[PDB]
Amino acid sequence: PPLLQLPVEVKKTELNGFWDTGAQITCIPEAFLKEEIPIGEAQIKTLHTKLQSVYYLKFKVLGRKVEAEVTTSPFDYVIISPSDIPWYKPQPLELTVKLPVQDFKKELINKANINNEEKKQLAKLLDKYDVLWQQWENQVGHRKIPPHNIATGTVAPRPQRQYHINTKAKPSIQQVIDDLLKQGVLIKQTSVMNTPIYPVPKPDWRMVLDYRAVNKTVPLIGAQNQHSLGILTNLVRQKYKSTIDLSNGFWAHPITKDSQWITAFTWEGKQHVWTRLPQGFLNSPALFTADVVDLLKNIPGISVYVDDIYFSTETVSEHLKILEKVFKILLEAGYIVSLKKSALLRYEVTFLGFSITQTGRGLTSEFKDKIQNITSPRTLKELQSILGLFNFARNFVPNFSEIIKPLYSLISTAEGNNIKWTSEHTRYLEEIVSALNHAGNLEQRDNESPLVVKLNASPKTGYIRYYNKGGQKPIAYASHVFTNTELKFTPLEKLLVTMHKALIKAIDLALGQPIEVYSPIISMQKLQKTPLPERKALSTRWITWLSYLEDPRITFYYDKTLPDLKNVPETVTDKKPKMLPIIEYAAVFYTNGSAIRSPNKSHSSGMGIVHAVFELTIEHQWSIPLGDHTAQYAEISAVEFACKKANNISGPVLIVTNSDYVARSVNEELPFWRSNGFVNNKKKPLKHISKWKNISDSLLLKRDIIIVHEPTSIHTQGNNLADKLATQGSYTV
RNA sequence: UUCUUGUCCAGGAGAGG
DNA sequence: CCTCTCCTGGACAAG
Repeated sequence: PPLLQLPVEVKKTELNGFWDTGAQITCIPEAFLKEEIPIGEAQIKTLHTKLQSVYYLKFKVLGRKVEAEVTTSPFDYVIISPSDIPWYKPQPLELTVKLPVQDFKKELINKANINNEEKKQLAKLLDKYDVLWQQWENQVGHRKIPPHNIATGTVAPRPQRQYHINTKAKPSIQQVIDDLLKQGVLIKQTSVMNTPIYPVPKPDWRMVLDYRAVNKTVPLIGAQNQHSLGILTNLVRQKYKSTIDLSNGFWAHPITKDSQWITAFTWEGKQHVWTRLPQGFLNSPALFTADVVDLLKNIPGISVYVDDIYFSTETVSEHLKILEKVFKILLEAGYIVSLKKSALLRYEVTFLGFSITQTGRGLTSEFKDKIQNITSPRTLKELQSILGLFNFARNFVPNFSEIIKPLYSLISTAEGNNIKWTSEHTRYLEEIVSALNHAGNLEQRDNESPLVVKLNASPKTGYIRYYNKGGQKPIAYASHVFTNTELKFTPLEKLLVTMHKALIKAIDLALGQPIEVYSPIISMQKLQKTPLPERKALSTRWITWLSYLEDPRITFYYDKTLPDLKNVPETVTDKKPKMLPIIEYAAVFYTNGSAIRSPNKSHSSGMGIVHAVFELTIEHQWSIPLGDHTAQYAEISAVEFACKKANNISGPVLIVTNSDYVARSVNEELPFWRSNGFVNNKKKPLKHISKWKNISDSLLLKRDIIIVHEPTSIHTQGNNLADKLATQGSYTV
């Protein structure tokens, strides 16, 4: 049914003709009828339908003489009406492997979310446009446009040598190469330029065209390319929605004969060039996208990314009429639709890697399933893949840059191909995964309301929120942690750094609407002449913010409702520090004490600490008197002594007492004691407060110190040793 | 980095306090 | 010992 392309010769020149069932009269390029007398003028139905001069011409079609009425055309190919050659019978195209298009049709009607009476109407619609759907693997369409001149550079790239590639990919690529040859997309032709080719393994391979040398010479097309975050916010969220997929839209757009030389590549000795734009060329995405947005530009409320088309309506009848209208445009143009990659009439549909629901835009269930079954990384490539996968939800949850900063910092400390992974990093990953599992759907931007941003900043991170004026649910989130440069900023300066990032994404989300900024800033006019001593940044950062005030469309306010995060300190950590194996600690400290009754005196106490590095080795040992002091005082001074010695050694260190009280109190209350001025439950000064202060500050200077006490074990041997030393100290008095 | 969108890395070259 | 600028060469995700 998708017919075939047949050759045609006009004025003793070979050309390519397409048998068009919809064309009433045949058309020929303009450069061929310039020296001929027109019969007259007739209305010709195009997509732009103004009359052109009609002619009468004779030419050879497949070696057969024909005579017919013709009109001018800007194309480089010939269009042939079926009426003019009634002798010709259409021959269906033959490729390598056929698609279960009938099965694709049934999958789309079954997973369609309508009543049975509406399914019958849509089923007849799908059967009617059977020519539109891709019925063969690697099938390509024929877009009715003037070919693209892509060799628009003023200099040529150097030919590139081609290396050998894997043998198993070679026959998998040969199946698609032959398919593109039989459709006329690839022709075996030599050229001055040649580009390398390498294969990427498919999950079942694939072919990539390294076009770096070519792209370094071709200028950017004037058509800008859409941003994924912008089209997802600016789309309409109706109940009945559908997404259509154009299969190989790149290979449906022809290119001019004078530009095909640049698309050459050597495969198995022979050299091939492209009749249509290839994937990997610089401007090929922009021309495809710009073309498809132009056809459905008249159709309202419809987003479109590369090879996917999305729209939505509230009436199922309205949705059915749009599909017919869209299918007509795609068939008249020359595109083909992949049914296995498209979804129609679904309350919930996955568009651009995200699920569009009634509730709002949301993550894919398959994406959430992929998150949970993620192992801990082992190499740099593994970690990079994990980070890139996780990034999809940066706009979905605030504090994303906060919670992911350590992993991004771990990639910088990583050398070679191995990254230093710890048991604290895996707990971070499970926390990341759980936070992503507890995600929430966002709202969609509307063109009527002016965009409003709400931003607030802690001394460590700035937080951004995107809403609509009077809206409840936010459109997106944004977070940015301050760098080492930005952390030394004044809090006023940190708020402006946060506003900077908010305004770039706001411009992408503005949609030609005024922007309102809610922030803890009290005024902006006074910020223009801020005195220099209050500035901790340089002139450059201050100039960009001053430049933002000159924009009248945006306006700023002071939202006192915002939480005060500028002066709040970090809360007490409740996570228990995981312990490394005893061979991984730089040194291990065992501390002990003693109390002995003494002759009008209470005690004769002593201290006992040992320096041990790991087998186990006694590096240093200490035994000293303390005099008239309680047993608990000797223990606290013992673990204090080890904290100072631990401060001297680099790397994680482990300290153990034989007193559960000191170890338990240190882990459970030393942070609270640090803040409340070292007072007890009765709001009274602790005993040994000066000793607690020294332990406190030694714990802050070296935060990888782990205090714990467990006391027959491995630590029992040295606990007994340190206990022996405490007695000897006590006696020397 | 085939290319698009997005988040990052490194190298080099310099200039400023 | 910082900070900022602009050029080049790269990494990952899924389209």
